Amino acid sequence: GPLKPEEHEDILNKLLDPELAQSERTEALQQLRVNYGSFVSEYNDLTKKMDADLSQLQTEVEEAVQECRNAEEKAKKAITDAAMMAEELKKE
Amino acid sequence: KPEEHEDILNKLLDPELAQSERTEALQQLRVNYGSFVSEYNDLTKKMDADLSQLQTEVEEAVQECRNAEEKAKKAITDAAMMAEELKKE
Amino acid sequence: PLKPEEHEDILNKLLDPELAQSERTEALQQLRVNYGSFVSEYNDLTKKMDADLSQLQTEVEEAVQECRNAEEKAKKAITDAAMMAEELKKE
Amino acid sequence: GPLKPEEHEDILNKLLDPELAQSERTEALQQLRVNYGSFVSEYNDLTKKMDADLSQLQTEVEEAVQECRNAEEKAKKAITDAAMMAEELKKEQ
Repeated sequence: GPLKPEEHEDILNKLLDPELAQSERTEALQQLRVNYGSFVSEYNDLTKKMDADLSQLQTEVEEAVQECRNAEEKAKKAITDAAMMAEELKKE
Repeated sequence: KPEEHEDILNKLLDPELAQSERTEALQQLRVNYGSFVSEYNDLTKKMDADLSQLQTEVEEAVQECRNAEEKAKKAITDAAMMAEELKKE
Repeated sequence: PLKPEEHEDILNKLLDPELAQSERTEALQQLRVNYGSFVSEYNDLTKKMDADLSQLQTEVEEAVQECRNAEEKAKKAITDAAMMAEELKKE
Repeated sequence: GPLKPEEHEDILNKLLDPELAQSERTEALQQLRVNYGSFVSEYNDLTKKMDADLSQLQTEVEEAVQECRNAEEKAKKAITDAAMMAEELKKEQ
């Protein structure tokens, strides 16, 4: 997978030799180009996935929030009906 | 009747009381008592039904709190699920 | 409390003009005790129910407040999740 | 690692030169060495913040769960109180 630090350092070390064969130089540069493009791509795939994850969590917690509003509304109806029952008994 | 009920009982104490005036006094206690027992039974029936309805309506709010728990627990499990999903890659 | 049929027997007993004064006074005292106690039971029943309805309102209002506190904690997680997305945009 | 893929490509194209002076070849590889170490640390901190964010959100939502259970039990006791009131009204009869 992605080049580890020590494995990445070995490539940079052999690229330091000016008399390195061109076939080996292009091969090492290709490894850096493929590894850097794959690592950048993986970084953007996690940034996008986390942003969508945080957005999905906000929508799911909001449905629990709205359910708390239903609890307050129904409980307040029992309060209103209890006061209505009190006024109803004093009318008679 | 509040105070006139004692006036009717005081008038019926007279053994001289005319039978027409005695029957009218006893019938006044007859209609008033039947009206009072009905209002009492209507009261004990109304408050028993009122408290039963309040239990049902407050229970509706209890269930909404349960639904809120279930929605929020789903967000907790989903958040934990998208945590192990990030470590898989 | 005196039942409607049992109350009718006392009224029919008082209808008798030949009834002795000892039983007539005792039958009227039977109606005076029954009525004053019946009115007292009715008023005390109304007073107790009004205190019950007022107490239930207070107890449910406190349950509403806990629902509000639960709502504000859940909304805080939404607000914190939103700033977590903005703080990951520090690129 | 703020090096965009086009900036990284120019360094690779520079290292392709066989006649490249040793000082320029050493400097170019030093840029990649520092940039790669800064990009791995940024990747590790990202995976660290993502796990800590999802853990803190679970904790805050669980705090909201415990209060919903508390509000549930408060209202359930009001139901029992309402039932105990109806039982006490019937006892006095």
